[PDB]
Amino acid sequence: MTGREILEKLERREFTREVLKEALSINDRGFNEALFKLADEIRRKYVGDEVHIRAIIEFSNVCRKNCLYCGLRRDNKNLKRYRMTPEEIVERARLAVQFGAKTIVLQSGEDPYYMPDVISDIVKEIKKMGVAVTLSLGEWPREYYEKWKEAGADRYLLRHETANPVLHRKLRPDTSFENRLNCLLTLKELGYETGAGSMVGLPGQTIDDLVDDLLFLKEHDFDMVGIGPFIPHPDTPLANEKKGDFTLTLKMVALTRILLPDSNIPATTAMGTIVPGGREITLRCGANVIMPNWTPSPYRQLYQLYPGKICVFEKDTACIPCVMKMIELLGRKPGRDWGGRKRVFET
Ligand SMILES: C[C@H](CCC(=O)NCCC[N+](C)(C)CCCS(=O)(=O)[O-])[C@H]1CC[C@H]2[C@@H]3[C@H](O)C[C@@H]4C[C@H](O)CC[C@]4(C)[C@H]3C[C@H](O)[C@]12C
Ligand SMILES: C[C@H](CCC(=O)NCCC[N+](C)(C)CCCS(=O)(=O)[O-])[C@H]1CC[C@H]2[C@@H]3[C@H](O)C[C@@H]4C[C@H](O)CC[C@]4(C)[C@H]3C[C@H](O)[C@]12C
Ligand SMILES: Nc1ncnc2c1ncn2[C@@H]1O[C@H](CSCC[C@H](N)C(=O)O)[C@@H](O)[C@H]1O
Ligand code: SF4
Ligand code: FES
Ligand SMILES: [C-]#N
Ligand SMILES: [Fe+2]
Ligand SMILES: [S]
Ligand SMILES: [S]
Repeated sequence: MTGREILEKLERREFTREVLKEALSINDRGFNEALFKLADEIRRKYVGDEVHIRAIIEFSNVCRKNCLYCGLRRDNKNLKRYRMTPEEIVERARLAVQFGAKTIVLQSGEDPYYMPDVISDIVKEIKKMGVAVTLSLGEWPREYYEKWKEAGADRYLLRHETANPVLHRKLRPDTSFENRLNCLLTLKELGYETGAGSMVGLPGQTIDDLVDDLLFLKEHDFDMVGIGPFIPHPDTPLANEKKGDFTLTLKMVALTRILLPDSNIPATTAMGTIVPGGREITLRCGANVIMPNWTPSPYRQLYQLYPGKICVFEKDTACIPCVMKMIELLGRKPGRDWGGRKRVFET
């Protein structure tokens, strides 16, 4: 179809596989800009001008899994491993709340040391501060997810990475897409606000795979969707592969907003790493959430999912003020509440 015809169908919410594939296959600048403008408008209409700040504390880089893309994979001996103590984590979260953070995100490698009871105790302490808590700890038994929900966790970010089961198993040899999806369904059933999302430009991933990622996100109606480019890490088996394309990833963000108009969608760290100013662009093409790095030195530099990760060289209180300045210069507004999903029921 022509680009104009594709945009017309997107505006009429006729989200067929062919429409999504054509949107991802057209590279015309005029089409792309019109797609970004549509997503920006849908974002404004459904979720408004507030940009929600989620302060991330990457509290351990120990991991039991061996994902082929990830710098924290267990086979990487070229990385100093660290673990923050529970007291350090709680006090670091307290500092973020003192700086105005309304959500605390705890993210780590799949580090067994904390699971499940240390996490539960940390969550209970942070919840006393009157903020939302999001966990991003990987794949664990239902019993652990249950304990963390009873302890007060509000949300769970478990990006699905890729909806292609063959590619998923090759890149994540300890597990499977089937288990990842089961974890996501369990999280939803337990009442978490649940986040999924994929990487764009993985080795062997096709445009059809990206369409499947979009249809997967639409099918399950996730509360949050985290999308970013694949960034090769020199100490992994994918060191020599090509990085994901920023524009194609941006189109995935924009189409996700169009498909899931009331969802929460971050402008990911990876988007800011791949292109200078990438997060600001993404906030203008469908995203409405930003997640400043709140990991303290000397650990911030060691959470090396991929190289070149932004904000490693800044003072460790720098990122919350920085994103507040970013939101203001974008003409946007601070989030006033926890920024939970506000469902607009449609037809
Ligand atoms: C800032 C630059 C180009 C600068 C420019 O060229 N214009 C700025 C003011 C100049 N004026 C036209 C007002 C004066 C003309 C008189 S003059 O004689 O000086 O030319 C423009 C050109 C293309 C624009 C992006 C695309 O749309 C896609 C997307 C749409 C979303 O919704 C918002 C985000 C995003 C990324 C846009 C952001 C921004 O907006 C861009 C980069
Ligand atoms: C942590 C220390 C010491 C005092 C303290 O421990 N303060 C707790 C505040 C708790 N809250 C944020 C929930 C209050 C919000 C009240 S508010 O009126 O904003 O709704 C206080 C003293 C001055 C405060 C900064 C400045 O102000 C400027 C700026 C305002 C933004 O906005 C938030 C970010 C920033 C950088 C502030 C961060 C932080 O806060 C500072 C460093
Ligand atoms: N090389 C790379 N490039 C871009 N993103 C990467 C990456 N390696 C890992 N990531 C992203 O980092 C995210 C958090 S990894 C930490 C949380 C948890 N261990 C988990 O796997 O869910 C992953 O979901 C993945 O999408
Ligand atoms: S993506 Fe998550 S589970 Fe996989 S190696 Fe990295 S930290 Fe471990
Ligand atoms: S958000 Fe980290 S220094 Fe700007
Ligand atoms: C992630 N931001
Ligand atoms: Fe993230
Ligand atoms: S930062
Ligand atoms: S920033």
